[PDB]
Amino acid sequence: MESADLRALAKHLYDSYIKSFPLTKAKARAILTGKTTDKSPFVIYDMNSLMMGEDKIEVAIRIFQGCQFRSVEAVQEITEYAKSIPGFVNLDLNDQVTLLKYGVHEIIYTMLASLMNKDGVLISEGQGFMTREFLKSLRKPFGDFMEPKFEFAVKFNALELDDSDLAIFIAVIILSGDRPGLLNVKPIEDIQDNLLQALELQLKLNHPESSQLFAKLLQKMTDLRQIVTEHVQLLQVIKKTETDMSLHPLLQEIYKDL
Amino acid sequence: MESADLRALAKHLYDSYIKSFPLTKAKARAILTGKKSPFVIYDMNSLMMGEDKIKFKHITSKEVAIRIFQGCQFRSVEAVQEITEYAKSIPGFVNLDLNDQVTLLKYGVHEIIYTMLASLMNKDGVLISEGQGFMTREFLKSLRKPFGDFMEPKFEFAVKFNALELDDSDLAIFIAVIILSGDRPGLLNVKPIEDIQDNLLQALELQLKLNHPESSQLFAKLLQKMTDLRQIVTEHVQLLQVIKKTETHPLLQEIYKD
Ligand SMILES: CNC(=O)c1cccc(COc2cc(C(=O)O)ccc2-c2nn(C(=O)c3c(Cl)cccc3C(F)(F)F)c3ccc(Cl)cc23)c1
Ligand SMILES: CNC(=O)c1cccc(COc2cc(C(=O)O)ccc2-c2nn(C(=O)c3c(Cl)cccc3C(F)(F)F)c3ccc(Cl)cc23)c1
Repeated sequence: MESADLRALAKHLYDSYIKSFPLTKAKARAILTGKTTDKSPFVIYDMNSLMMGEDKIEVAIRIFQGCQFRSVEAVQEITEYAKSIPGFVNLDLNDQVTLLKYGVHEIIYTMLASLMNKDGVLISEGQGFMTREFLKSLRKPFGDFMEPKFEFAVKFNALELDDSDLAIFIAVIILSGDRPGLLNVKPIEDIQDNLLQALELQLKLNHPESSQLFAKLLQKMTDLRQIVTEHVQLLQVIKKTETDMSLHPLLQEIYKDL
Repeated sequence: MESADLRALAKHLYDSYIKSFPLTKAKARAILTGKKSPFVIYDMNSLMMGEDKIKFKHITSKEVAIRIFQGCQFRSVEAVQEITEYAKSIPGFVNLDLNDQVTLLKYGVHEIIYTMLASLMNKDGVLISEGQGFMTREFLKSLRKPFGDFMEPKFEFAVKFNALELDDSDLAIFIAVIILSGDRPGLLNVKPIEDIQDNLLQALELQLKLNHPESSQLFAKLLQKMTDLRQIVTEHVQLLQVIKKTETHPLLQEIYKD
């Protein structure tokens, strides 16, 4: 509630976020813009360059399986970040699981934007860069499955948030009291109110020329709710066709109840 | 510096909101709570008496559930016109590209109807006919085949939304923010719609602080409710689709086309 206490919370969440996530937005921006000789990624834009890149760093399943592996690693990183949110580990254990169950996808998408520009996405911890054209041009259902992630990222990235903002935003998402099945909504909201207070002040101080960025950033939490919906309705269709494909037990369990 | 300008905008939207809308939330609350007693519809027989007393302009299907459905349609058509006239009083709206005016209303009316319908609802039923009637939630929820499940989500939303305890002066600004959404599909000139929405957001923010000083982060919680609004309108149109395909004058068809 007091200003020094809110800045204190912001520093705690940023320092923790740096510790939980291996590749920040600031390092990703440095790789994506370039002018550097040491951080230059190998670019995959077609089938042949994908074969060479595996020596350096079916095709559509192999790329899909690559996304699965990272999303599982991301859920692990998000779970570790979540534990550091003051108050989270003190909630009813069922609500802990329930907040994570519905929060990871909205967060995975948000942080996936940090790795993208309009032309592609960083992979292999930034050693690689796979183009948007190549992904969107994958066959049958997989092409249309990759592109909405880019469509979201382009719009989210125009807000020009940095990592210090995202650490607080990611926390507000996790601590949503409107998830289905929560047992005690009140203590989750009390945490979110503080986190929101912390976000508002962080955004006011860090982005003082950006009018009403707080309101605009909460409205992006709208776009995320719908985009996760589309994602799970498209993934369900894809498993019905690709009898081979299987999902990591961690992702499996999140999607069992959607 | 701009604070008085924002209170002026809040008063401008409040005075207009009273003129545009037949039954305010403050008048509806007095009816539902007790402080001219309305006619109560709880079942089939009392519905026939209510239409035989109150002149339901919409009655020419002999079935009960279709006749209630058709009553909601007729009132929604009136609300679209009420919202359309209120929109003209939002500073800057009439100066927009006529196509953008049409587009903002086309995509906004549903979220607004849902929002203001909450003003007429409590956990036990809904006001109709300018407050002269009161139709119970049990009766509506228990209508047959798809009609029961179509009525109830509106109550489930209203109960949660009304927990914020907004009054008409708050709602006048909130409604305006919705209309002026710069992300509607097909807008030709987004900038001045966002420029107006930024003003409206500032005015809502200060209004909510002055009017609700004990309610922490109510501004945030109110924006988070526009999440609930996009999703429930999505389900709503997918439910109308099932009702048009399973159930059923071309002129009447044409009036209700949207
Ligand atoms: C051989 N190819 C690769 O190694 C590779 C190719 C392209 C992209 C990537 C990185 O992909 C992500 C990274 C991160 C991260 O580094 O934090 C986070 C997310 C993705 C990513 N999830 N996702 C999904 O579909 C997905 C999502 Cl959103 C959420 C939950 C579950 C899944 C999935 F299980 F079903 F995959 C993507 C779709 C398209 C794109 Cl472009 C990226 C992703 C590696
Ligand atoms: C003779 N009157 C009746 O028979 C009757 C029976 C029950 C309720 C009502 C009032 O109904 C509304 C009033 C107002 C208002 O006074 O401001 C505003 C909205 C409704 C109302 N729209 N809606 C819809 O379905 C709907 C919605 Cl949400 C949005 C857009 C379009 C539609 C529709 F076009 F498709 F109808 C309802 C569903 C359930 C309930 Cl309980 C109320 C409503 C009158």
